[PDB]
Amino acid sequence: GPAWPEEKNYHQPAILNSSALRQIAEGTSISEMWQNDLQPLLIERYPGSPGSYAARQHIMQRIQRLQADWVLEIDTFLSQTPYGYRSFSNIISTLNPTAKRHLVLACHYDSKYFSHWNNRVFVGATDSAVPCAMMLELARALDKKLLSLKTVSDSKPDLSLQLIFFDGEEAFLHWSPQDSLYGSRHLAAKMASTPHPPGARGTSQLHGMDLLVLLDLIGAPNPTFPNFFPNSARWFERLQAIEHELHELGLLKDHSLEGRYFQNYSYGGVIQDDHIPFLRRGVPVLHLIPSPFPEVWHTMDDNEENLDESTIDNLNKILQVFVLEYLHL
Ligand SMILES: [Zn+2]
Ligand SMILES: [Zn+2]
Ligand SMILES: [Zn+2]
Ligand SMILES: [Zn+2]
Ligand SMILES: [Zn+2]
Repeated sequence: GPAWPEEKNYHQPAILNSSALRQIAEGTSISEMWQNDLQPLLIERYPGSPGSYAARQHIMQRIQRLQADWVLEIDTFLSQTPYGYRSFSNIISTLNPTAKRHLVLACHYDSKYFSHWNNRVFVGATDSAVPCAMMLELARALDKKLLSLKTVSDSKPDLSLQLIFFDGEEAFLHWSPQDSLYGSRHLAAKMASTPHPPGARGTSQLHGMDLLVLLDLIGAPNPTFPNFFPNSARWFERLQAIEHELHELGLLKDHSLEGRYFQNYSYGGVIQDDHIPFLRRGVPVLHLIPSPFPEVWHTMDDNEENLDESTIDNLNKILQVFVLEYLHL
């Protein structure tokens, strides 16, 4: 009904039991993600570079090989930058494009532009090659479950899944209102002015975004994710509960509840990131960015060598469980 944009306010998860939690933990592979999804992305890939094209092709190819009915769209646009007009390309991967509601996971796939120093190149391992690879691994690990979302004569889902890989999150020169968030600013405005579902008189694609889960700066040891917003606080609590359950079942590695990732801790300030253009239009956001930022932030040391594989593996399991429970799969 025309209250369908309010359904997100009443939506509850379908909780997984212990057996299912073990199955999900066993179904993801950090080493396969590392070799097949993460390492091809550990390249210079600022917007418009050859590496940006190679990264986009890799992301699309890894989604395209899956059995689930992903619809891939490239959102290419022109923007002014400190280096003049440039082209950018957001990547969107949607299951059930005409379903009214989607849970949305997102990160940025560009890497910040820097000069090279003594044969060193910035590859943004935490920022955000690892979030990209986590999203690809979730699509792979959950592929057989997500296949059941596919629209047939028997069933068409109200609620499905979408992935967004933003281009141009980073400033080209100096972080500023004109030099930042190129892809997310563009895509939020575009979705805000696109009727959804097709044929709708008065609702946009933005109204169908149940929840935007934004991964950024993930892969360093001991991350702490604050609970940022009152309208996603209850979903933050579900992340806490999932971390705690997986912990008690012995399904996490190198993990203590004293140093857990999702603490009883909120953050009143603003973190400027790709969620802001969505947040400012009323989309609920779960912002999975650590506070403080990793010490390697925007340095040449944000590389593969300094990633913490167990932390990523643990967060893969938590995120996959969260997504299945949200979608009732
Ligand atoms: Zn566009
Ligand atoms: Zn370069
Ligand atoms: Zn960054
Ligand atoms: Zn306990
Ligand atoms: Zn261990």
